[PDB]
Amino acid sequence: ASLVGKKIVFVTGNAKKLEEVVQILGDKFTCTLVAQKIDLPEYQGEPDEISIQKCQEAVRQVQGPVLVEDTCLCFNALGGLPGPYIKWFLEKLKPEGLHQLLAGFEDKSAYALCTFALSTGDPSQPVRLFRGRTSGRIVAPRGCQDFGWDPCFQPDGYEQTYAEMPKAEKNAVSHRFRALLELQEYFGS
Amino acid sequence: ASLVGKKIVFVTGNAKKLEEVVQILGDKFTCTLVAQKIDLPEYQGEPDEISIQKCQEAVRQVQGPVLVEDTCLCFNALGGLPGPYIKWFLEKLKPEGLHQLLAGFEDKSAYALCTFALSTGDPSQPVRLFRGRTSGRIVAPRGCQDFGWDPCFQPDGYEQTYAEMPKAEKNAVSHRFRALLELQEYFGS
Repeated sequence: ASLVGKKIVFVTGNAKKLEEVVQILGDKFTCTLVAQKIDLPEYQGEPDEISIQKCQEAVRQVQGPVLVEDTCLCFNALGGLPGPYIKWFLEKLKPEGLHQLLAGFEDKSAYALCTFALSTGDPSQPVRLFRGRTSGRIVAPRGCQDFGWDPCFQPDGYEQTYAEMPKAEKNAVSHRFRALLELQEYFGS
Repeated sequence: ASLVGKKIVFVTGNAKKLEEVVQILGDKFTCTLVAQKIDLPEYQGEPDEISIQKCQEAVRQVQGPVLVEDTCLCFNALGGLPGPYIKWFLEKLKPEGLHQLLAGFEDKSAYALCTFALSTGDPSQPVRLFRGRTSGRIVAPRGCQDFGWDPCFQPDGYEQTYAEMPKAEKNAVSHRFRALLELQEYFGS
């Protein structure tokens, strides 16, 4: 504290994901975000535990301010699973199969979760977590299928899946945007 | 090479699990197995990758010969999932729910997997993997439910679930026993 005039390492291999984050954190002010691709283990655990383990491991490599991001897709009928294991289930099952997974359960409700984890680089100081969450339903897939699990997720309050949605409207209801919004509300402190 | 007259650290918190392994590796000879409870991260990945990452991390703490064990329960309709994430799915779903997960799939076939990973402690030398596998089917649960996911797994060639099975018969078809059998067939080399 504070990271003003310090360079914060955001771990990503995607400059646009970084650009995305810069823009939407807004101008204010002086915390300087650089993209570094760091190989980190992927951990099992609850969503909060994974982000913290991940952030702590980023910190021992970087030894400086670091930011990391995770996403989960949580089916309520499965107690929040696949959750942090969603990548594996998507790869194996496809959006069709993710929907088929819930065939024996009446409750198709689900939420998407984005978690950012931030450390100052000082290990004595705790990792700080910033989340955003979007409630919704798992559905038979609709929309463009290059979109990850977006085709099977219909946010509440909409007739469109994430994948059908035009990007503007998706930005409004997005688990990612919510989390970043919590990032600013921190910032300055 | 070799670990003869060296003490091998097996990571477990269960002296009986250690005793189990000692007995069933047989007398032969001189590789000396001690139980140490080491806190290791739980990693995401393919089953082989997890065991190796785990074993390598055990090695940098122990800096000596180390043995580690993992189990997966793999549904074929889900491409081998839950696999290494089975603990989380069992906790959330229970054996009833693990069966209910396959309700939208005709294929109820599955296999149980046990993987042992062993290093000499020398990082230049590769982790060696020893597996055992038992093919079967996921079923509506039967037998004592304190048994983990055993009640929902019926091995092929039997009318009983792992949990219904008397321990003698389970030892014959066991993914764990198969893996350990591969441990000896190594031993001496």
